[PDB]
Amino acid sequence: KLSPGKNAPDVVNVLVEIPQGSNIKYEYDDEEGVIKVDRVLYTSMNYPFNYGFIPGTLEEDGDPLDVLVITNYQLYPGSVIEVRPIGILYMKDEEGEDAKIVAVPKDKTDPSFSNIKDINDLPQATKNKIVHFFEHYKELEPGKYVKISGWGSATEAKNRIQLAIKRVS
Amino acid sequence: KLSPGKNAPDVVNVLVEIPQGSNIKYEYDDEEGVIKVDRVLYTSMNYPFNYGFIPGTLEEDGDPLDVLVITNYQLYPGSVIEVRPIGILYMKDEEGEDAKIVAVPKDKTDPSFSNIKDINDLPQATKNKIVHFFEHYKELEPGKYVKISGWGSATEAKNRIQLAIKRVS
Amino acid sequence: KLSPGKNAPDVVNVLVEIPQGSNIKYEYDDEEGVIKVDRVLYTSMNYPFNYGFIPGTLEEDGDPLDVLVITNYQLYPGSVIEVRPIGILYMKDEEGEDAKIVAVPKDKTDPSFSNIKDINDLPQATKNKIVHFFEHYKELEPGKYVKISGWGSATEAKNRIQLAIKRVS
Amino acid sequence: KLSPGKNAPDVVNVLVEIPQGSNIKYEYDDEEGVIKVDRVLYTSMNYPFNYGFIPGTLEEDGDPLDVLVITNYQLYPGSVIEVRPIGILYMKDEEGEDAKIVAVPKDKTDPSFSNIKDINDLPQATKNKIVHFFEHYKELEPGKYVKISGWGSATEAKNRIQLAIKRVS
Amino acid sequence: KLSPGKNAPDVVNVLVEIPQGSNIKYEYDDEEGVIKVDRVLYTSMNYPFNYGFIPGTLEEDGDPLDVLVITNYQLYPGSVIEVRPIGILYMKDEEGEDAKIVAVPKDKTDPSFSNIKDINDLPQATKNKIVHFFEHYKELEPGKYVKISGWGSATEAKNRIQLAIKRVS
Amino acid sequence: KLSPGKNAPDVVNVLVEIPQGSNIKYEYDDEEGVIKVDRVLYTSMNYPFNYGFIPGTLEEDGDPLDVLVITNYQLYPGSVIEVRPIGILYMKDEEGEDAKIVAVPKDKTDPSFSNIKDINDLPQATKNKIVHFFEHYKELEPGKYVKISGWGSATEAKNRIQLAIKRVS
Ligand SMILES: [Mg+2]
Ligand SMILES: [Mg+2]
Ligand SMILES: [Mg+2]
Ligand SMILES: [Mg+2]
Ligand SMILES: [Mg+2]
Ligand SMILES: [Mg+2]
Repeated sequence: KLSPGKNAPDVVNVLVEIPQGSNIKYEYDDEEGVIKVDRVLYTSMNYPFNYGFIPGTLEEDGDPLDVLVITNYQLYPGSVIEVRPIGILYMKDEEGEDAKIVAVPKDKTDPSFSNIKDINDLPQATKNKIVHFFEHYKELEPGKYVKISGWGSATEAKNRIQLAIKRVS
Repeated sequence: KLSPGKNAPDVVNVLVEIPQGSNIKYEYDDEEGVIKVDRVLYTSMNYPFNYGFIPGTLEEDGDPLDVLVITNYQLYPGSVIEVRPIGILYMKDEEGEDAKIVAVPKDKTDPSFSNIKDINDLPQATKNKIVHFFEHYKELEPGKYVKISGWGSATEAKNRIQLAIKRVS
Repeated sequence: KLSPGKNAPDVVNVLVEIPQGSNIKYEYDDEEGVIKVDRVLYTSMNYPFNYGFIPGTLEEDGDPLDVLVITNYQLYPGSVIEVRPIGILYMKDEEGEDAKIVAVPKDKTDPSFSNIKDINDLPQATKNKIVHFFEHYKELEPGKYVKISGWGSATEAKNRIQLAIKRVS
Repeated sequence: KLSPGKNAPDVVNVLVEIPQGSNIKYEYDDEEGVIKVDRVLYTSMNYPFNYGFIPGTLEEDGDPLDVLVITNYQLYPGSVIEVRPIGILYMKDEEGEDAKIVAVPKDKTDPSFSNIKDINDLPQATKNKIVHFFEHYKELEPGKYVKISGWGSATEAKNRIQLAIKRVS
Repeated sequence: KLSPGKNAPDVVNVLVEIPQGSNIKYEYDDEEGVIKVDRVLYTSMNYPFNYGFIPGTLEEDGDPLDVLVITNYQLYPGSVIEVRPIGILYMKDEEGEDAKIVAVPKDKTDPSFSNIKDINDLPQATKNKIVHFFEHYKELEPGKYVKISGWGSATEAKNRIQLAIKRVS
Repeated sequence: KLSPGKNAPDVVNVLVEIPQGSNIKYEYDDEEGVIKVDRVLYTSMNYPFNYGFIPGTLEEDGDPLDVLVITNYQLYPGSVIEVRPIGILYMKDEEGEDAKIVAVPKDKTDPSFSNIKDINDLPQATKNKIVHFFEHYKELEPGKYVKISGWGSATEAKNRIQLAIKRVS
C-alpha cells in the first residue's frame, strides 16, 4: 500500500520504525502489519537518528533498503516521511555485507537541512557518533558484530536506491 | 472503517493526527492508510490542541471537517476520541474559506471538561492563543496565510457537523 | 491477522494498548481496527505496567486474555511484544470474575528480566503496588469496583493461556 | 532569603518542591539548603498539582504553610512562582490536623486561570481527584493515613495565610 | 560567585534560565538567589534555544548581557555552560534598544557545533525562526513589542562582551 | 553544608549530578556552587544510572567518592538521595586507578529495591550494560579510555566509604 515515491531516487518515502533517541529496536512486520518489539538494546546506547526503510525496494539480502533519517526531533513509529538521500554507509556484520542510506528530510518538509546536500556536509563528530553506534550497540548480543567499511556520496546512494527499486519493479 | 458516531452531532468521533504540543504537522492519508509527515512547522510554535478530523464527513472544500480537541494532555496520532462540540472557528486562508470545530472530550471520557459547554466557557486567554496560533504558524511558508473571521456557538457547530455528515451520508 | 505465538504458552504475543506510566485508558477496537480512548482515569493514578491482550484467545467473559507486561520502559500503543508469563492475578469486579496474566519480556527481547521466572520473584513492594492500583483506579467511577482474590504461579498462568487459545482454536 | 510576597495574602510566593505529575516526594531542606528525596510513592499515583510551601510562614504544626499549585504544566523543583489562593483543604492524618492552601498562578503569570477565582470554580471531577489522591497515596506506608475534612473558600485561605505570616513576622 | 570566564570573550560562561523548547519564561533572581517564573508565554510558541545571561557583565540597560545558546537539547534552568559567541542580534522593544549574543557550546563541550564559527554558518531557516520568534512571542502582551534591527558577526559579539565585562570589572 | 550521613557507611547521602538516561555530563562545582555542563557525550550512549558523589568524602585521587545510584526513574541534578551501597566497581582510565560505589535507594525511600542487597543480586545483563558503558562512552574523546578491573561486594564498598570519610574527618 506504500511506494518508494514518485520522485525516487531524488526524494523517497521512509516508513519510520525506530524514533530517534530510542533504545528499543522496533521492527515493522509487513505480514502481520504491525510494529513489533524486536529487542531492547542490551547496551546503554540509543539510535542517533530515526531509523526505517524505503517501502517497495529490495536488496540482495532479501530485505528492503534501510535509511538513517537525520533530524533533531523524533517521529512516530509507523509514520512516513519524505527524505533526500545524502549518502550511504557500507558495513559488514555477522550476516555479511550491508549498506544503509543516510538522508535528511526533503526541503519543504524541513528547510533547516537544506544546506546538507551530501555526506561531507555532516560534521565529523556526527559521522563518528553514527559509526561508533553501529559498531557497539550489538556487542553484548551473543555472536553478533558490525564493522563499518566506509561512506558513499549522495550520487552513490541514489544509484543503490534505483537498483533496489528495479529489483522489485 | 470509521464513522462520525452514533450520537452525532452531540458527540462525534475524532481521529487524531497532531498531538497537542506538537510542532510537526502530521496528516492522515486515507489512501495509503498511514500517518504522513506533511511538514515541520517553519515557525517556533506548537499546536495548542490535539488536531484531527471527523471521519465520514465532507465539507464544501472537499475535505472532512476538522476538529480542535482541547485537553491538557496529548493523544497518539491515529487514535480516536469521542468529543463534544462546543463551538466553531471561522477563518480564511490562501485557499479560501474554512471552518474548524472546537471540542472537548465527552463527559464520560474526561469529566473535568464538563463545565465547558460552549465557546464562551473558554478563558479569553485561551481563545487569543488559538487565534494567534492560526494567524502566525504558516507565516514563514511562501504564499500561505490565515485570517480569523470569528467564533460560533455550540449549536452552530452541531449544524455544520450535521451538513458535513449528510453530504457524505 | 495476529496470533498468540508459535511457542504459546511459554512465550506469547501481546498487543500493547496502554503504555506504562499512562493515565489514559486506551482500548484496541478489532472491529474499526483502531486504538480508541475509552476514558481518562478519574483518579490520579497511572498504569504500573504495559497493558494489553494476547490476540487469538478467548476467556469465559467473551474477551481475549489480558496481560500485565512488566518492564521499566513504555511501549507504543498498538505494538506487539513477546512475553514470558510468570504468573496470574485473580480478581472480581462489578461484572464478575476475572484473571489477568502477569509477564515480563521474553529473554532475547530483554535479558534483564531473565532472573524473574515466577510471580514470587517480584519484590513484595511491586506486588502491593499492582494490587493497590487495581483496587483504587476505578473507585471514582460510579458503580465500578475491583477486589483482588490472589496470585497464581507461572504454571497456572500457562494453563489459562492454553485454554484461552483452545476456546478460539 | 525568601519572603511570602509584598502582596500577601492576595498573591504569595510558593517555592515548588514537587513538580506536577511526579511520583517522587521531594522535600526542601532549609538547613542544608537542598532539595532532598524523601521517598518514592509506594502507590502507583502521582501529584495532581505542583506542590510546595509559602516561605516565611509558620503553622501550629511548626511547619510552613503548604500550597497545591494548580496548572497544566510542571515547574522545576526549587523554583518560585506567584500564586493566587483560591481555597483551602482541611484534613487529618496520623500526626493530627492539617490545612493546605489551593492556588492558581497569578493572572499576569498565566491569564488562562483568571476565571478560577474560588474553590467552587474548580470542576467537581478535579476536586474528587485531589481528595482521592490525599486519601490513598500514603496507604501502603505503615501507620500513615489521611482523611479529608472539607474545603474552604478563598477568603478563608487568605486568612490562614495572614496568621501563618504573623506567627513568623 | 560566578564570573564570565577566564577565556572571555572567546569562550564565556552562560547561566541557563530558559531551557530550549520551553514556553515558560524563567528568570534568575540574583537577590533572592532563585529561578522565578516570570510568566507563561501568552502565545503558543516556545524558545528555539537555551536562554540565559553571562554572569559578571553589565549593559547600558543596567542588565547583564543575554545569550541565545543554540543546541539540539535542553539544559537545566540554573546550570552553567561554556559557549563560543558566533554572533549578535540587534533589536528594539517597548523599552528601547537591545542586543543579544548568539552562541554555540564550546568545542570540547560539544564538537558537533565546531563547523559553526559565525552567524552566517547558521541555516537561513534557523535565523528566520529566531527572528520570527522574538517578533511574535510577546504580541499578546499589552503594550509590549519587539522589532529586529539586524545581525552582527562573531567579532562584533566578542567586542560587546568585552565592554559588558569592563563596565563591571 | 552537606555530610555523608549519620548512618554512613550503611546508608549515605548522594548528591545527584547526572540524571539517569541523560547523555549530558553535568558536574557539580563546589566552588561556584553550581551544576556545570562539562560536555555532551560524543557517543550515542546515556547514563544507565543516576550519577553523583558522596559529599564529605575524599579519595586518593583528590576527589570525593562517586556513586552509581540504580533506580528505574531519574532524579533532578543537584538533589540529594539516601542510598544503600551494594557494591563497588574497580577501573582504570587515562588518569590511573579509580573506584565507584554502586548503590540502590535506601529501603524507606524505595522498598522495591529491598531484595537487592549485594552486587550479585543484580542481573548479569545489567552488570554487562554498566561495564560496557564505562568502556565505550569516552572512546571518541581524544586520549581518554577506561578499562574495568572488576567488582567488589557490599562489605568492600562500605569500607571504601569509611576510609573516604576518615580522610576528610
Ligand atoms: Mg541490509
Ligand atoms: Mg476546511
Ligand atoms: Mg477477563
Ligand atoms: Mg501543615
Ligand atoms: Mg540588553
Ligand atoms: Mg575517583
